[PDB]
Amino acid sequence: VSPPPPIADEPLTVNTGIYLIECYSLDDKAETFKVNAFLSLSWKDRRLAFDPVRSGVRVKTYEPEAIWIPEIRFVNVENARDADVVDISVSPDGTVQYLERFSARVLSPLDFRRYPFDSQTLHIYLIVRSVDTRNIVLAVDLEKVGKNDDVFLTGWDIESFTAVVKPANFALEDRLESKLDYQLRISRQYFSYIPNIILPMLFILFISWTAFWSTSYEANVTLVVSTLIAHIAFNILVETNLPKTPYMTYTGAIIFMIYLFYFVAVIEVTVQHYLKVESQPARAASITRASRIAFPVVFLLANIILAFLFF
Amino acid sequence: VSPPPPIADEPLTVNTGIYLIECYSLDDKAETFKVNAFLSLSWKDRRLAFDPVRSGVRVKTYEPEAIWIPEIRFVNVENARDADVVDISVSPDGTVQYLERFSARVLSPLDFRRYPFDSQTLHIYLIVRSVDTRNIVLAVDLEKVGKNDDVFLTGWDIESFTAVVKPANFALEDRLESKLDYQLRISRQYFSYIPNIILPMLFILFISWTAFWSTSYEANVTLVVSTLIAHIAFNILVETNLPKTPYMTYTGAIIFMIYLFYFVAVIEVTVQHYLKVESQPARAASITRASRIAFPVVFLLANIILAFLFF
Amino acid sequence: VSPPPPIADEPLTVNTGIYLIECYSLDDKAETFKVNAFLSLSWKDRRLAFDPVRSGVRVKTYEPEAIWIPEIRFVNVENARDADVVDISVSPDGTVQYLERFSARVLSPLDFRRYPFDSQTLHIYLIVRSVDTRNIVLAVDLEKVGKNDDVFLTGWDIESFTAVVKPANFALEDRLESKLDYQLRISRQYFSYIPNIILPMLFILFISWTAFWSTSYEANVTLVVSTLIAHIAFNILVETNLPKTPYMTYTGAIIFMIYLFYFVAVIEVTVQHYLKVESQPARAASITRASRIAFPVVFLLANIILAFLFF
Amino acid sequence: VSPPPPIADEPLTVNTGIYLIECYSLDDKAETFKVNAFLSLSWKDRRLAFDPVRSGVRVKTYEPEAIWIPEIRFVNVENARDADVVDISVSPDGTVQYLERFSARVLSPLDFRRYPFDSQTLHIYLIVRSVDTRNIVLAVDLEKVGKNDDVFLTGWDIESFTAVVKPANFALEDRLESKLDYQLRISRQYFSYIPNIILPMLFILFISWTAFWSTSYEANVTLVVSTLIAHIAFNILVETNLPKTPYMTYTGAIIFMIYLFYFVAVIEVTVQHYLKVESQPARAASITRASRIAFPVVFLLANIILAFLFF
Amino acid sequence: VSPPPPIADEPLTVNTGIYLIECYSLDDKAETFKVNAFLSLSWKDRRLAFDPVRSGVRVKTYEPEAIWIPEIRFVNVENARDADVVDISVSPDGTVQYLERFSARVLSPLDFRRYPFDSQTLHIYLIVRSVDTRNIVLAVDLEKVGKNDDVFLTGWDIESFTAVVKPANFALEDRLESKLDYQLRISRQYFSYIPNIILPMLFILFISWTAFWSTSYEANVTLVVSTLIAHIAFNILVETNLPKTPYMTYTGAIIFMIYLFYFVAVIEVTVQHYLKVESQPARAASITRASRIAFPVVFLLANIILAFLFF
Ligand code: NA
Repeated sequence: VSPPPPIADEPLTVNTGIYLIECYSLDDKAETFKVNAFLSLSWKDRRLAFDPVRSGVRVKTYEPEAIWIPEIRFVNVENARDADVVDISVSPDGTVQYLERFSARVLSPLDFRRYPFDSQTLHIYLIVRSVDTRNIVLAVDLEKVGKNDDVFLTGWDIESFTAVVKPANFALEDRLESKLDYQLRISRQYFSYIPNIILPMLFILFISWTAFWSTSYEANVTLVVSTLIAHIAFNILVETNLPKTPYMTYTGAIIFMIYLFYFVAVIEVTVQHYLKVESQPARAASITRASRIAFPVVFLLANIILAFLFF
Repeated sequence: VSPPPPIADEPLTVNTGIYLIECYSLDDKAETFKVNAFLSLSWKDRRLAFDPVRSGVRVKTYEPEAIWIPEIRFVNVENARDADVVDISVSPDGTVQYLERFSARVLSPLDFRRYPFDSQTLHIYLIVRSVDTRNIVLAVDLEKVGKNDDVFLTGWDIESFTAVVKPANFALEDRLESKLDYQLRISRQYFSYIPNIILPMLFILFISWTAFWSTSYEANVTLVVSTLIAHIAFNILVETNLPKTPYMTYTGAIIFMIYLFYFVAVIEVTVQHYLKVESQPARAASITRASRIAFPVVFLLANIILAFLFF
Repeated sequence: VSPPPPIADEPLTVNTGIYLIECYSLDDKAETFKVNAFLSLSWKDRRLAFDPVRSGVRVKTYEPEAIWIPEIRFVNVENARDADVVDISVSPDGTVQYLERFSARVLSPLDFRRYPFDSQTLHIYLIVRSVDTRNIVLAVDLEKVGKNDDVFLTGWDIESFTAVVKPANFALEDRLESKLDYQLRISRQYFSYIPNIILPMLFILFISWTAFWSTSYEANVTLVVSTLIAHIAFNILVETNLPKTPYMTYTGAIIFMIYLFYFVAVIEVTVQHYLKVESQPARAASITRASRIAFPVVFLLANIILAFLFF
Repeated sequence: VSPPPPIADEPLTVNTGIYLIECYSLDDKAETFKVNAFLSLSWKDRRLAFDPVRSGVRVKTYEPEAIWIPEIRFVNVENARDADVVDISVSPDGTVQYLERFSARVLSPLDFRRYPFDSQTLHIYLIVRSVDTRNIVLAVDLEKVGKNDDVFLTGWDIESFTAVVKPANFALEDRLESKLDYQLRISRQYFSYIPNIILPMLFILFISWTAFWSTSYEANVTLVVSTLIAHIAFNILVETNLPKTPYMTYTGAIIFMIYLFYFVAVIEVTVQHYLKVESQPARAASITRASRIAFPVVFLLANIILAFLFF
Repeated sequence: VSPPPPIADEPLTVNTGIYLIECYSLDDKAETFKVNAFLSLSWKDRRLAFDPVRSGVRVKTYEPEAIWIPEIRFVNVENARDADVVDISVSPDGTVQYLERFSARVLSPLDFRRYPFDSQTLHIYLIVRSVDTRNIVLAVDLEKVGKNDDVFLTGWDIESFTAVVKPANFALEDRLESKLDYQLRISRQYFSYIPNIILPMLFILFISWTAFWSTSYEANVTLVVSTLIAHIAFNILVETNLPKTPYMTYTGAIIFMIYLFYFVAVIEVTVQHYLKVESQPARAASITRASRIAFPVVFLLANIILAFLFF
């Protein structure tokens, strides 16, 4: 088997169509997602053309090994795609209609800067290395690009599945390569984050600040320290569901900033006691009384500043 | 090999049948379950007709590669099917009796709204893409649809295994497709949740309320804060056995509501001390005396309201 | 290839031999165990018979594809058995001696009611679906059933490996099926449970009870609350090494009952302080003094009752 | 293909030799290790002999399927060997020189009695089942047995890789079997255990006892109970990196013995307070003054006794 | 198929080239990384030479099975090569241009001494075993060695991908072997370590030091102990993301040293109380006052010494 010769030198255009059957297993840490889909290919192989009058049949079916098929590969994949050829159909002019069912663990990086309120653009890259005889260019047949209505990605909202119609044609090891970009747009389902991490993390912080209505140093040490240990658990629980980013994340910023509120709360609690012992509970009172307004106002403003910077 | 030609203008009806051998590994987080089953197929291929007087035998056995077999695929599956052909048997009229033993990790979404008192409807979808020559329609032979009596799903009760007899016939990429729905109904075994999660969580919550019979602010802070940190452990332990749902769950609601009871108890405990110090233990007494009745009554009513809304 | 025709009506008896080479990876949560073993099969195929004086050789070797071999399958297996044919040997009368080396992750349910002092009966089920021409019945050749002396199952004691000699012959999808039961009896190695989970758990309970010799409410709260949280931590460590059973387990019973001892301890500790504050330390004294004897006696009796009910 | 006939009765001697390329993934819990190695085999097949004069070539290369190769299998392996034939070379007299590159997850039990100061002897067992025509005996060609200098096992020191030259010849299912033993000796790298588990543990114990110089009952509690819990988190961390042994381990012994020091230190702390309250701080003083010498002397002696018994 | 005969004595030079497509999954514990790449090979097989005048074509394409291909293998790999031949192209003089697309989990050891500020040199070793007829030597064609611009390794910075051009030629089991070294240089992205582990760990240590401004032994025990438990949680969280090194790491050093600061702070806190009780709060004051300056100065100096020794 050899590639179809050009009538004229014009390169072979392979019409590509992807149709997602099932979407699943999005790993934030590994920045991977698994997909179950149909891959449709179409090209002109005049060597396979036939007269529909004499041949009787208007369509001819073939086995993969029987005819020439372009080596279309996936760029960003981990597992060896579960390729199962479903159909090969030749028209009278020699237009091959290929369709295979595949599945692969795709490697698309994620941007966690606005996590868990982040949105992503997942990619599926199709590629074709041009052969010695003639060059191969990829094309998108938008008619065969889509996704099924049942398609769901657990804890995410599937917005779009589109294809960057103009392929990125480039040179590699002295040979032409045509790369295509299939983009799956998803937004995160941040609902479960609010009652499981955000609000409990806030309740522990507000419980910590009850130390500004207490004069008991012994009880204040308990109140601020306990809640701090409970904040360490929450910061750890969070960093385990995320990869080690070289940037600060929205949840990451808030969590880190809260460590400072605990640190300053411990300073206030210490000062109050030192002053009490130093027989000047008058200053101790005015510091504590200020902290009562300061801590919530600075926390409310700090969070506005963060949300402003992040969104 | 080519499909069996139609005497008439009718489509080929492929009679399906599934018989679950072993059911196992239901992953709540991934919304997957694994299954070990028999897949039985039957169609009429008149090209395979024989005379048992000449052929000698009354039934003829074949290898999968030897004869035409319809490309029946599973829609919602992760791993490639562990397909092992057990039997292919042709009758003199040309009725092929196919039977394969398979196993697959099926992707069926779960509804956790009433968890752990939830019930599910797991699905197995069979599909067949119609070929160029003639269309293919799926059918259910209820005689070969079932499950073995030993079939057990750890921590679940297997109610039914039925098949939506009318196949969903639809168009896809200019071709006819016949989809079938096999439904496995299961109810959760919530027994182990009561002494491991629910009762221990109520014990720690009731322990926290002993602070309504204590005047020791220092001991109260220990009681109310310690139990709250134990409650945080349960909230984390629970959310690890579940996926991040865009809705509130029954256990999720209760556990979140309990965070407010800890928050208000911390307020009461603070108030009591502030008033004690402010030399008015008279008001402090009446607040604590109310909180003794209030906390259990509001918790009892709140839970009735939740259970009402969820069931 | 076709099955061996019967001299008479009688079904073909296939002699089954199962022999364990290596036993490993028993998963309590998944109720699975992996096995490395030899599967020996023997049947009479008169079509393969030969004269030993004329053929010279007394025994003739064959390739699996060359001769007819009965489709013997495993019922309770997860991943397709790693079948490697070791030997096929035909005798002069036509007695085929088959031997394959396999490995599989077997699905046998476990009874955790007496955990970690439980014993199990693991099963390996062989099955054969009867063909159109003649029925197939399984048989146990006890001479080729066993296990190697090195065979060890980590954290378990291997008692027996026997076979239920009478096969369960039954109808399924209009065809005869002969099922065989290979039983591997194992008892748990509960030694490591005593100094790692049982004894540390009792020390924290007895430490909790030192509050019956303390009048310091603040120290008692710190005492009983600390140890309650350590017991929560053990209840969690235990439930992670076990599946969610719809029944109570021996360790499960004890651990749940202990929560009540902690709950009543907290009540006692509260009562003592309430009475102390109420200026009647006389009753407070008699309550703690009773609790001193009551708590250990009721715990000792309760455990006798549990052990009685469970064994 | 059939085995090489004997000139005489003599059994066929197959000369083995393993050469470890890469050693890795030693799982203590599963008692498995993975290996990447060369397997070299050599036997005399006179049917393959040739004259080096007329043939021209002094060596002839063959494909595995072309010539008879002895069924050499691994006994203690989990996943089917990644066998890749590298070379088959026949000499003029008919001496076949076989070499394959393999990789397997090997199952060799481990002895944790002296953990983490333990040493192991990992095994790789080669086996050959004798055929109907003639018996097969294994042999070690020490010239082709070894390991590469780069070979490293993470967290272990590779001492030796030797072979038990005399094969264990025995009967199994009426047939002769020749088993060979390849032994890989390794010693554990216990360095990381000292600053991460041993030393941090000794400190929470020394802190646990600063409660022998304090008369404050509350502080002692927190100080010895505190302190104690930290050692419950340390106990769980060690038992998660180890399987459930039916014997006591060195680290296991030490950790368990500390649970008694913590228990007796809580008794001492209770006694001191009871006596203080009972208005006899004179006895309370003499008990605590003794504790301060007793606890460290008994701990120092106890550890000597343990180390003596374990090494 | 047989190797290409030498014109002369000279050995066959195989020109290698690796091109990383996708780099991913770097496991610190397992010291492995996964790679998706192109492997290009080139050698002179004069048996395949042809005249470009009469043959018409410039280049001739071949199937892997049709022509002789050198057995190039990877040394340090865990996963079987996902070899997919993309192109085989013969020039008129007989220069074969081979190109395959592969993927493998590579085993390259990591040096954690400067962790998380460490840099690594990952290796990919190509090897070729010389055949009976003629020896094979590897060579680097630097033109086909590289990496794509999109290539990203999560939490790492990819510096270089170079090849040690001179192959390590050595003897093994009486045969010549040519080994090549492909080096991938990476530096760690330590950003996320600073607000998630380093800074929190320091806030808790400084919180512990507020006990040098407190006279409340009861409150001091809560402080130095609660913060010690937090420091255990951080040592645990850290040692779980790392393998058990036989050396001290930078983070490991700091963490261990901080234990001593907690231990000495507990001694100080004890001394202060003992002296207070011993009715000499004068010495207790001077110890506490020194400790105020001592602890931060000694910690600041100790860290300078560590950083000096480690970098
Ligand atoms: Na306390």
